[PDB]
Amino acid sequence: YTRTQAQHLFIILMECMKKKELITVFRMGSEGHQDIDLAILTALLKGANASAPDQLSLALAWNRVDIARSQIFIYGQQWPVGSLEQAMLDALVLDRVDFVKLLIENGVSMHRFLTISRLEELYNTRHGPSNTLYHLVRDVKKGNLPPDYRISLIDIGLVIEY
Amino acid sequence: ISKHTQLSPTDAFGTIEFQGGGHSNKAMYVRVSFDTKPDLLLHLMTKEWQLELPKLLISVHGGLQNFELQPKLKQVFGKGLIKAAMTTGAWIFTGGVNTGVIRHVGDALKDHASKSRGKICTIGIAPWGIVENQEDLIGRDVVRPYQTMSNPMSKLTVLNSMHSHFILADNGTTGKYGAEVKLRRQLEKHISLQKINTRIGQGVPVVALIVEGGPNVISIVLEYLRDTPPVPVVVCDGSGRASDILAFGHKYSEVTIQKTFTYTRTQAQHLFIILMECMKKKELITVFRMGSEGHQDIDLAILTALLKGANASAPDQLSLALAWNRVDIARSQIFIYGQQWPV
Repeated sequence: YTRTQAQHLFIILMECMKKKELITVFRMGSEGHQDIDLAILTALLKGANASAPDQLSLALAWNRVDIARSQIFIYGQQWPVGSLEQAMLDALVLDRVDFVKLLIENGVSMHRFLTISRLEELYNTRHGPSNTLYHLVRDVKKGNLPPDYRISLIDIGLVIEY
Repeated sequence: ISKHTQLSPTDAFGTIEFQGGGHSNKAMYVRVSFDTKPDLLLHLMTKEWQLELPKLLISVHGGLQNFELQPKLKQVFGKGLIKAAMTTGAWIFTGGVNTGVIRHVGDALKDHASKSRGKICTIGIAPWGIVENQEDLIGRDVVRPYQTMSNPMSKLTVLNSMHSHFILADNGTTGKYGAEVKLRRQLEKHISLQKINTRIGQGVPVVALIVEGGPNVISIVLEYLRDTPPVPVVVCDGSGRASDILAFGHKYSEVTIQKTFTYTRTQAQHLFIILMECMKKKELITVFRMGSEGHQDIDLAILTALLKGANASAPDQLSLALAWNRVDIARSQIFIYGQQWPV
């Protein structure tokens, strides 16, 4: 395939094979991960060599649930304190039902997670489908609403009462 | 020290509720000393918890290290155990703390409650000194929330959910096991002497299920096999532990140097004498292999162990199968070629 045995790329091939920690080969049915999409996605997780919160946030952004269920949530991942709460909040604002369900099933308690401040910030999020809350909160409070107004829980209570 | 502790009255019982688990489940609990008389505990379970006497007392033993079964094997084991404990009124004794085989039976319970009705009286006997939250359980006769999340560096363990009862045994220590083995064995001995509703004269049968195991598990198996009423023991081949050693020794029973796997104190220390004694009394041990032999179903394997292991007459087996409300067991195992039914 090259200029006889005189010319060879075997040394550089052995260097690449020395760096084989990141290469993820694929064989049709002879090994595990028979699916290309699983093979490509799992390469970015183990190849990142990052902490568990990074992998969870990435899988949350991709809107893939089975990837986080299978690769991330495994035996003794040693989740840092406060990471699961932030993951719950991020999955909550982005309208990811599967991730909320998975986090509830894996140790996160809704009674402890929810608080006044977190709900208050949850009511002013933007990373979701278009909603009709702002028109109601501008029609209930006064005739006019100043721009860039944080919707306090009293305003939402008045909206509910209306 | 030399067990110099205050024999104070109990101050922590009531009801717990697991928050953050897969499902919202409650479980009554009460902490008791290791020297509690088993009759009092049976009375507590009967009149103070509204539970009738069981028709089956499946006990589970295993190693305390959080091993992992190979896939497509824990599924059939869990389904068989669930079927055997659901179709017949059964009590499943277990360690209770979320470690080892207890985690697997908890997963098996969780993988049935989402598909079937009913309840399983999975009484758990766990040492009080190993619970990760020894506090937050002191409110007597009150509902106390409990968080199922645990940290690997906590040096303790969290009580497993889906265990819809609890019994806590304490001997003053903290962070050590071994304070409930005597309590569990005494409770099983007292239960097996109770009288079931049948008037022929048989007591509640007991069957010990062995998964994984350990060096002490061989000793407790020998203890089970040497009781005046012998207790049939069911093991599994696919565990890679003392149960796997028992399965390996089941073939070629009644080759010694093959026993060295660095699992004990070299070749200097060996439990081969005890293992060979247990293999000598292999009439009651009923091993299980996935598809390699007959009785591929765990529920069939457990139920058939109590029939042949009883060594009782045909009327006893028929009455037992009648009490369990299992028909195929009587059809296949009892009504067989020339049973010689008495007049």
